[PDB]
Amino acid sequence: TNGTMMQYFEWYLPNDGNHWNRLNSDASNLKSKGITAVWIPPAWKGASQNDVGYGAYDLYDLGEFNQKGTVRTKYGTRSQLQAAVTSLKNNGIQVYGDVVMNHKGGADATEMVRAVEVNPNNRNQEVTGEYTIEAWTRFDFPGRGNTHSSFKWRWYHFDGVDWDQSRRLNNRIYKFRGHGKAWDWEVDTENGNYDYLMYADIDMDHPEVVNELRNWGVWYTNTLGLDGFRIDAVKHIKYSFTRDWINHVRSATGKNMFAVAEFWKNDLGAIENYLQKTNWNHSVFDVPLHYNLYNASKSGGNYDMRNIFNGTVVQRHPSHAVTFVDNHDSQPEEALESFVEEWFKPLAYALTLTREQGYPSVFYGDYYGIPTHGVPAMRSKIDPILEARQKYAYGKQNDYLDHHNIIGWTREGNTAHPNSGLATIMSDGAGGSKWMFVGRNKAGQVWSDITGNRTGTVTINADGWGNFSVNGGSVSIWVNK
Ligand SMILES: [Ca+2]
Ligand SMILES: [Ca+2]
Ligand SMILES: [Ca+2]
Ligand code: NA
Repeated sequence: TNGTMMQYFEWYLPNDGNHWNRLNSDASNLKSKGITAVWIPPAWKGASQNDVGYGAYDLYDLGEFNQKGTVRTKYGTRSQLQAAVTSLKNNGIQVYGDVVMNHKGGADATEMVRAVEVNPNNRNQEVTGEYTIEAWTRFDFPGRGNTHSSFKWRWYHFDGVDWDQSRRLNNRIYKFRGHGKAWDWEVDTENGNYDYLMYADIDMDHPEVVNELRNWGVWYTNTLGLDGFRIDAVKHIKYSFTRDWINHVRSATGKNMFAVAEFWKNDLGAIENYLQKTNWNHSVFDVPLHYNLYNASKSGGNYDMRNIFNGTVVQRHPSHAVTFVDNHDSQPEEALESFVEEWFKPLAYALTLTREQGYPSVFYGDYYGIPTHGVPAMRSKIDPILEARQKYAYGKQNDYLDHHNIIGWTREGNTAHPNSGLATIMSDGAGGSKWMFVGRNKAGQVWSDITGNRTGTVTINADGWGNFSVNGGSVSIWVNK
């Protein structure tokens, strides 16, 4: 109950190889602040040392082998990583490892492959005849050899690429020809078929590939003692593959591994379809909510706060929603930039952390800041909200999303959690107040604002109602502290 996840990384982190050590030493602090699970960045070797990890080169090289001109990953060595995981385990924190199975970048060499070009806006349409290209599809892992795995990758393990080394044409997507070669299905349908994204696209129609990824999933889980996964680019991955990959790993390890997938599309309909096709066996990030939060912080007070949860995953399917404010996709200077403004960020974290539905995530970028882009650390403003969730956000929830600026909700608390109960009130515009029911058993209690934004107190009347206040463009969370 009331667990809280933290994405322990941001895109522009320094390439000093000291991140695992940072996580190691931060473990006890994170636990005290209310963090119960840590999602670590890609732990394997990327196309280069400074690769964030999504340009996944070798999933079996966790900063252990000399490959790509380096032994360590951007974050550190395998031993530093494992020492970090131990520190988290010792402090009772669950560990979720990132998972990148849609593609492989940084191939060791090229191969001559027969293929056709397809329409980038409709991959279902071939725009050229057949011809030979030079594709980066060969992986031999020279620095690792067969350690951990003898599986080698070749062009037939992929469906296509976006670069012909012999001609170097731009804005092209190549679909390989051959027995049983075709874009996978089912996948998101934007662009006709969104199977292809970047680098060499892994062919989930190939049995050797499916067998290899499942085996790696188990090895990965057992090697690091992972408790769950954060799955990358699932809208570009054959839906049934992801569903069954998760099932396989859970069954092979005997661990009911938690899993949250990133289906990045601001479309509830698309996300709900993904959930049905994967048989609801895992969660997804609430991307629609992220956009609602983002758009609200950009509307200068004119966003209708009554609709903040409209069209979101947490509203329609609370048990399968992982709620976040921002991540590495939406942070400054990214293709999908849509960063929730600072003034609104605290309201956003209050909206995800103090409500009873959804599994909230704290973004390292918001918590410790993003110095390369002028984003200050907001942990001083997040910690209070985290304490509210940890100690007060329990019991029955009463909603008051009844005003275009001032909205709020209360938690009545439960005996399982001593003194629990709260009244969150916020305004994306002018400040004000709102009467809310917190429970008749709270009659006479003198509540105060855990965020400290409001300095007075609010006494619950005989009938369990308190007249709570909030300042403009702010959030207050009253508790009986
Ligand atoms: Ca295929
Ligand atoms: Ca794909
Ligand atoms: Ca408003
Ligand atoms: Na594919």
